[PDB]
Amino acid sequence: PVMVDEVVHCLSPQKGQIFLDMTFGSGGHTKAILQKESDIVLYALDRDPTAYALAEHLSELYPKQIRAMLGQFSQAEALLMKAGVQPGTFDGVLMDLGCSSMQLDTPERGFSLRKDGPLDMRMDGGRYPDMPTAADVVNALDQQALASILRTYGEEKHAKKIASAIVQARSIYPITRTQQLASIVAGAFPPSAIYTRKDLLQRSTHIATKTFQALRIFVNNELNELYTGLKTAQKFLRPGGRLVALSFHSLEDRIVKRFLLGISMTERFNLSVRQQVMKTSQLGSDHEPLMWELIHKKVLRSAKLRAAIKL
Ligand SMILES: C[S@@+](CC[C@H](N)C(=O)[O-])C[C@H]1O[C@@H](n2cnc3c(N)ncnc32)[C@H](O)[C@@H]1O
Repeated sequence: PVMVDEVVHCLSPQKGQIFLDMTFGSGGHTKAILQKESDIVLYALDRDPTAYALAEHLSELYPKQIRAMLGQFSQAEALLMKAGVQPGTFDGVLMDLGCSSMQLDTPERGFSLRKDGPLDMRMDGGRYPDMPTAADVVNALDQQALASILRTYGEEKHAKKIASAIVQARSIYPITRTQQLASIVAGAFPPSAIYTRKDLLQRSTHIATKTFQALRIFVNNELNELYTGLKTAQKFLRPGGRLVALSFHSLEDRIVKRFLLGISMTERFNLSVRQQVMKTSQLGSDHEPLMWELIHKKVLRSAKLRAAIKL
């Protein structure tokens, strides 16, 4: 788990306090919080069934403390209200964004470039069987739409040629597997551009990394989810409570940053139907009183920790 010591330090859990871990994952951070101070109450949320079941298991060892919840950031306000949690309650809220170890290390879920699997990439697992997969997306969207997703969400300078390769490839055989898609991405580049470039095979610099990241953000609606989750975090924090967020990508970091600065960002309800249908989101992009005390910004890894005290 990322920056566990710093997370627990920034949260500073004390006796009698109440916490929300919005990204329970494998439970790494929640367990570290409990080891620091066990006389707490902690709501453990995740959109992934696999993570939620680990939170339920943990609640069997810590029945006084843990309340496990299955849901998206966008569902968290409803979940908390139905659980009786009032606004202004939490001493701390944690958001460790992105993928869990379970999502990355289970080839069948289709998140990673190491091992081949179905091009699934849905964080919700089997919860929403009609939720579009990454395979659905690359097989259905026209060339301009795919290029826009890669450019906007992946910040992929080569979005057009990669999109062109995807559309050419799918006309031969549908794109259904992660390594199949990675090979298609690499195929967009002439040999002289990539020959003997071992970095383009390395874990975090793989030639298909940005493409996979763009598809993950789109498939899981991560930018709108994040903004909604941050607003919910602020509403349910009490004054003096701490928000701690870990970002790993330029767009989500910019969203957290602007949120903590009190800068307004795009609400979908303010976009015309045409805009919501035909354009990619500008959340986190360059040209899209005091509520916080900003108490930490630290980096390791793409990791960036931002912590703030609600005023
Ligand atoms: C980086 S892992 C968190 C790891 C965790 N802190 C630990 O120690 O194991 C991110 C988790 O947040 C969840 N997640 C990502 N976006 C979400 C969203 N919009 N709503 C609810 N859960 C989300 C993922 O399913 C994943 O389990």
